[PDB]
Amino acid sequence: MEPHSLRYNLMVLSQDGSVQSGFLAEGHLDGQPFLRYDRQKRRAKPQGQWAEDVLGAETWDTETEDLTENGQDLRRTLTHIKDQKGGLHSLQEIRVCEIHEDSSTRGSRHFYYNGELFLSQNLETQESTVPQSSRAQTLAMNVTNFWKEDAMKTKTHYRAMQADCLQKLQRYLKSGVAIRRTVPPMVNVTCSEVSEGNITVTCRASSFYPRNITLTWRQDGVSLSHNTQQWGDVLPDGNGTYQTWVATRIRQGEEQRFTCYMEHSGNHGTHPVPS
Repeated sequence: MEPHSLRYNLMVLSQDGSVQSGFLAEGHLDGQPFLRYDRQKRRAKPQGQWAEDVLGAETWDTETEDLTENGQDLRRTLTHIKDQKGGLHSLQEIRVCEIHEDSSTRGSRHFYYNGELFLSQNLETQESTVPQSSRAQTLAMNVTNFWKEDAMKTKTHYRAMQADCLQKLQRYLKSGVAIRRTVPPMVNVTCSEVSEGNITVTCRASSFYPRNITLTWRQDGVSLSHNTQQWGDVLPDGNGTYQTWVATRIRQGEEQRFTCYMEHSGNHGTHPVPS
């Protein structure tokens, strides 16, 4: 429905015509922050005891080594992007990892210069996408030429980049840093619009995380034709969790035949119509 992802936000800058040392960086897992680089103490640190109490130094050592390498390359591309130039200059790289359900993966790398995109790389196919802008094409052409020669891009060491956060993504999911935020949905079935030989039944799942959920009514066991029911967007219900519902109209007296089948986070549950 929505896959697992590992995102990093890297940034280098220069405030007076001199690229500042180090860099800035953020790591988010499935939408949530877990890493934050300390430019001064030169360490990758957790963004909470949550990440602090689950991840060990082995992880922070690795992320610190990796990100630092990242920072050198970025600072080097920036030096090049200006020729001397002066004043403010900024270069950010958003890199993302994705694992879907079919186990197919995705991976991208986006580069912004002074607040504007100018290059995107699909790490799974290695094709790049430059915005159809003049200034953005000049940039892309320079930065890419510069990468192939005196090569701090190097081959498909990019294909390794993809396998790298992917391995980390899998590792972090395994460590559980993301599963602790799991909240099984509160189920609640309601009978409404009681009327002319009819009565509506509504299955409401609320206060649950993550967002991926499946809900459907069943007549004696079979899923109702996708139409004969009405679903609601998966709206943010409350305080970080989500909510949604499905409904369908039935004939008064045959409540026993209907059940609401739900699936959330690998957990399948069955809910009957109220008495």
